[PDB]
Amino acid sequence: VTLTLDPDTANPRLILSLDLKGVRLGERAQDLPNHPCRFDTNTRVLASCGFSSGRHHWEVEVGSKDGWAFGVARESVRRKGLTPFTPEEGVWALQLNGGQYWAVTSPERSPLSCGHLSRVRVALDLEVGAVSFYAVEDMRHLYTFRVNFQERVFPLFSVCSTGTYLRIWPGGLEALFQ
Amino acid sequence: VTLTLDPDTANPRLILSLDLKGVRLGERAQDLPNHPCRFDTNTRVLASCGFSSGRHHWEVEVGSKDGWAFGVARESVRRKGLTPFTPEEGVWALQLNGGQYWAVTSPERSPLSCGHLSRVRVALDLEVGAVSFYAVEDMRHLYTFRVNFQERVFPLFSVCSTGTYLRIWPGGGATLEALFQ
Repeated sequence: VTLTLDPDTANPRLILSLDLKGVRLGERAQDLPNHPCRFDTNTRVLASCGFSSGRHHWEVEVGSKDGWAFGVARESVRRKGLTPFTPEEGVWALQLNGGQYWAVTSPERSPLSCGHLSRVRVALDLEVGAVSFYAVEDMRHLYTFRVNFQERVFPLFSVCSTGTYLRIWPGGLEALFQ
Repeated sequence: VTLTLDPDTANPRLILSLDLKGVRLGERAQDLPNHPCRFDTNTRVLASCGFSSGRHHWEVEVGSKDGWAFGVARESVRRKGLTPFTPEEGVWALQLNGGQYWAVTSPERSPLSCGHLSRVRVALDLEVGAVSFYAVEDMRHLYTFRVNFQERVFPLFSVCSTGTYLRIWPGGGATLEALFQ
């Protein structure tokens, strides 16, 4: 079965698509049951399935404008209260913010060298300890985080502004410097 | 046919552009004639054209810094003395203040997680009773006030600090944006 988004993790301001494969930010909080896995402040949602071993691919269709971040998270990522969006919190992600694409390193983010992004392939390797991101149009390498994950790892999605979105699929300006 | 700011309504601290499309806050009050229509304390200005029926669109280019608010006002909005900037006083507006975008509801404003704004389309519908705001780059919906307007309604603009501006176009902070990521 393909990955879907887990409604029990979803921040109540998010709207998950009917097919549970897309996420955007709504204008009001839904009245959802309190759940210990639910992100109650940060605008995050996990996939239905997490991985403790092996190699795993999925793809992410990304909105053209600011507000999204996605990647993977350790299962122990904190759900309760306002939390930082940083590798220290067990989140390893790409982000579109300020009109720029970033790998969310810390304390400073790392700007990506890439064209406009539309579809990104995520390659999670729990045997080696890495998560890698590729732009599908030309298979350009965007970023690799090397991490000894040491627990179960979940696909992670976040949308903190309206006017953008993320959608999950099965696997399969640099010109300023001219 | 296209909207222009009305200098006789403008608070004397405001500076209007020559083409009457833009407004910012000056550093001194101009010596302008008293008129019952002039906002003498709040930093407001209306367009010269108001609407008692029909549907009407215009667009507003907005500065990136705090200090502006814009939308529509009922004609009877109070002009004299310090007045509240609230729907009860007949103003229905978006605002950039404290690094956040707001729909100016009352008693508490409504924070908008809309991302950065550059230009906003205002859709005034006096036939159904609504005023709606959209970000022009994708027309994402920002806010709608549903109001049984009972009088003539005017485009409204306010700028209460220097370093920002509003500008009318024809109908056709930064790192707090991702705080909740």
